[PDB]
Amino acid sequence: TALLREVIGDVLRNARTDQGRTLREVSDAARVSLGYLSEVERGRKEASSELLSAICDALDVPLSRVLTDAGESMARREHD
Amino acid sequence: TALLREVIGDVLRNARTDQGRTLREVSDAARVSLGYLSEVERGRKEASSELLSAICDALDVPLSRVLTDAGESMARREHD
Repeated sequence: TALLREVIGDVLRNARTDQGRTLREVSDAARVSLGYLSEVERGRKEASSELLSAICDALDVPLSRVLTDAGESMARREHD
Repeated sequence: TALLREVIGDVLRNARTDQGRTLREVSDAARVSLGYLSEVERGRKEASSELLSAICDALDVPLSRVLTDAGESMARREHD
């Protein structure tokens, strides 16, 4: 039901707000438009692997942890 | 270093060959070209969330397990 990009987006949004960073700051660092980042966080735009890595780098979060956290969230959704 | 789509692709390829299925059988079930599926498995094409879900369904593998396994693999790559 829930799509990869929605569960990934929530993980990315939580990683950003857990450092009090704005869409502007992360999008500047990742070299993407603010509106594109917002839509990725809301699960309405697919982020390329290259952009995902750029966002993880801007947030100092390992992509491994993004994937594991997304999998745990997706397992919760499947279980509900 | 390693891109999300390369680690995801290996997980998808392993899920397919662990059931002895061909690219043709999974691509027919997922309604994508054989060449597109092959390139997704090799990590050279990004799979949309919709196509990823269609591949997981064709393989009876939960997307949660694909994400967790990809995260464990990516953690190995980061650790090396």
